[PDB]
Amino acid sequence: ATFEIVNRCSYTVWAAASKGDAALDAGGRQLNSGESWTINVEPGTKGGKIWARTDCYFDDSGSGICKTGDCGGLLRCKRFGRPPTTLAEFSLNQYGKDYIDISNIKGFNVPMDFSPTTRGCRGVRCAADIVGQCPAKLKAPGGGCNDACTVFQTSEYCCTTGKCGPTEYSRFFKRLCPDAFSYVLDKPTTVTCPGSSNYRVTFCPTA
Repeated sequence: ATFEIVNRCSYTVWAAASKGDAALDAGGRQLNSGESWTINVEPGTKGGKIWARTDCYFDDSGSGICKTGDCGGLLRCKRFGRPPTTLAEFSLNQYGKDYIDISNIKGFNVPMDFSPTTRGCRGVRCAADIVGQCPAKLKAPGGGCNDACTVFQTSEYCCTTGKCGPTEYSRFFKRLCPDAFSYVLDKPTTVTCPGSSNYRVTFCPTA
């Protein structure tokens, strides 16, 4: 399946794509403002994610650091990135269908639209100014808006027992972006697409 990843932000981002234990495609690449990078993701990929990383420095071997979404200091991501990261999440060819969503469970760094480029389903979007409006206690000094689990490490925010409810913090992400997951047990905003759909992930889709 093809994912065209487009940076419409006015700043550079380093896109990242992983399924947690392996890179998807090359795993990461710089995208200056306006650039598009098309990756191929294997059919059957389960629990894949794409995100943006901000304010990165890499040396000539592809090692260094990002202020948000850093994946073990690598340009080419093999593992998930460090919060806060707005996440495009997808599982492809799961009994005939693809499933997509955007999640703020790991916080928010860059606004995102995640849409099919092929027929048969709708896109999802979390493009509100969550960083500018972020509650004081969730602000990441490194840049971005952390989720409450990352900041406070409780069973309630991390949904460790499987029994959590919404919280004042989750309701903040959910108010700004109703169409993304705000906590682990949020009412699902997952979209069912035809198996083998193709997609586009657009950073800063409205600015």
